[PDB]
Amino acid sequence: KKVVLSSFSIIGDITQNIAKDLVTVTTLVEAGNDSHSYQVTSADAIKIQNADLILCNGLHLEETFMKYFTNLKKGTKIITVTDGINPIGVSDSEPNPHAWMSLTNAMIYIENIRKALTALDPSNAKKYELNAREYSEKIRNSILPLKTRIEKVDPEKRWFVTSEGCLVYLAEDFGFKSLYLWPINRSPSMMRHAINQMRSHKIKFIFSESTNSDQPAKQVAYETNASYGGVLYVDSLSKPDGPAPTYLDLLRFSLTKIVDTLF
Ligand SMILES: [Mn+2]
Repeated sequence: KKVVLSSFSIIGDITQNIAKDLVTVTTLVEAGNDSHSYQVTSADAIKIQNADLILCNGLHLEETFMKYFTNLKKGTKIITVTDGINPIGVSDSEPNPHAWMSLTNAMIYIENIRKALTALDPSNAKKYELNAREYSEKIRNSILPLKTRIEKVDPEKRWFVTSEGCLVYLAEDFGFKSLYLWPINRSPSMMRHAINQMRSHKIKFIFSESTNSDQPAKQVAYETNASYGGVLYVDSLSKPDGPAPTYLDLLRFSLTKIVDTLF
């Protein structure tokens, strides 16, 4: 039985829905850790040796631990599952890694993982084909109604404001503008800028996220006369009893919370 190692929980969950136990799906940065601050362990090196295929986000998400993907099993490839996604920069600059926060991009992650699994395990092509389409429609069925309601927002309430720049791909996909305090899980000028921008556009809400502090968002809410919108799930699946234990649940939770704020 082949073993497919995903770099973090969001990719591991997508892969599990495409492979459904045809392969063993493992995860390096488990739910609760972010990629942004992950220490590769000895036991992790075992997961890395056992991998027949390694699925990374790319867009520099794994930059600090790419050096551990070395001395690999012969024949083991590293596949970047964001292939085909036009990068959004962090400033000409380093890419923003959060491409999975997008309904369009969900379909591209699924397609790239379907393609990689099928090249790895061609005798199950028909099953990965079927599973990928079923899962793409599951995502569409849950998420498209959220998109539909949020597209009703008045064109000057079209702002997603967060702490980390975790929604830039969502903004691009749905036609909104972004504002945030720092691109990747911090600087005084970016905070000053967000405060100014919120005041000039009369922005009503700012969120924080499940792996970072709520204090800068609450502070900005105060200074701008906006409201703190609460916590979004964007960088990691929640624990099993939390609200975002799967990638579908994560998109559904965070987009629900955004749309519920904008109306
Ligand atoms: Mn992040």
